[PDB]
Amino acid sequence: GFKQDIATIRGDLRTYAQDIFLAFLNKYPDERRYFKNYVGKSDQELKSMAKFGDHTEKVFNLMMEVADRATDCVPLASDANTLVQMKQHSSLTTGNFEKLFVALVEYMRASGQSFDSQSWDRFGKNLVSALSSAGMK
Amino acid sequence: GFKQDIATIRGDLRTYAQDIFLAFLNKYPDERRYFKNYVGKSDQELKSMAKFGDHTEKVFNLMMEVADRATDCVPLASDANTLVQMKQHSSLTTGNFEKLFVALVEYMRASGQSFDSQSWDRFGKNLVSALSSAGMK
Ligand code: HEM
Ligand code: HEM
Ligand SMILES: Oc1ccc(F)cc1
Repeated sequence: GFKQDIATIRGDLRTYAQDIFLAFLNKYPDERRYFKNYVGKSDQELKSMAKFGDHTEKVFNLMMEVADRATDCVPLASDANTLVQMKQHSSLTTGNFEKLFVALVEYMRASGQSFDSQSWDRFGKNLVSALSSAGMK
Repeated sequence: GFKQDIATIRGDLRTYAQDIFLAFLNKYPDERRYFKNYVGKSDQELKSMAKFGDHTEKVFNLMMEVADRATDCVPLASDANTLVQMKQHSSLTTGNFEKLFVALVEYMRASGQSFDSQSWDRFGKNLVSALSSAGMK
């Protein structure tokens, strides 16, 4: 289930984080706009850029904490507030998050690993709703 | 073969019962709602709950009894009836059992141990047929 999935991802975090984020950027190429020095680079080029690995790990470290802190895939309001208020997220709207989670769920369904993809879909919806309540456009 | 597999499973019943049951829940996450005390728990979390170990072993002990009593992987009519009329199984349909056996067979095929997975598939199908003939929806 969802709780087990958090442990699965945490068990090989850097790999899942990079693979899911690349799935995101490749599925929504327009989204790469938000990521300066990621433009014009293949997957392998990105995976050799120390900054890409470091930042994507930090993203998924936090995402797993938000997931772990959730009840029935509904995140804490405080976690949503943090995601809205972070300076790094000043240019984002909830559509950006919707996209990330569509890609994540797709990645999970396509994988050999047994994820509860439906729970992740709900988590992404509930996170988006929480972002909206916290004031993201 | 099938009779040897019953011995393999019985020799380490705790471990196989937990393994296979978790494989079932993780493959079919919607099945977890039948086990309310297991909601929101990872695999390793479940393994430190007394009732999880006790329940799962009692399930697999009965399953192995039914398997041992079968002839050519066809269970007794009285055993199928027992499983249909159990108070704990009132809400169940044969689909729930079909799913358990799909998970069990998948687990056997993925394992490093030499199971007669086709016999288990036949047993599951014959058990489903026998549940149906015993009136399960
Ligand atoms: C639940 C989902 C998300 C979480 C938990 C999260 C978390 C984080 C964290 C921890 C950082 C800091 C990374 C660091 O400094 O090393 C970060 C930065 C950033 N995030 Fe998010 N993020 C999420 C979703 C998104 C989405 C959907 C987008 C845009 C499509 C986005 C865009 C950015 C940008 C532009 C930065 C700064 C640039 C960079 O780190 O290279 N984030 N995020
Ligand atoms: C051949 C397969 C099965 C056997 C031998 C079996 C056997 C058992 C046994 C012996 C118990 C009582 C455990 C105890 O004494 O505490 C039990 C309980 C229960 N069973 Fe089954 N079962 C089977 C399949 C299923 C399936 C497929 C489901 C649902 C998907 C299910 C749902 C339940 C539930 C909800 C309980 C009560 C909850 C619990 O004991 O924790 N069973 N089963
Ligand atoms: O540096 C990053 C990497 C991934 C992400 F989602 C946000 C910032």
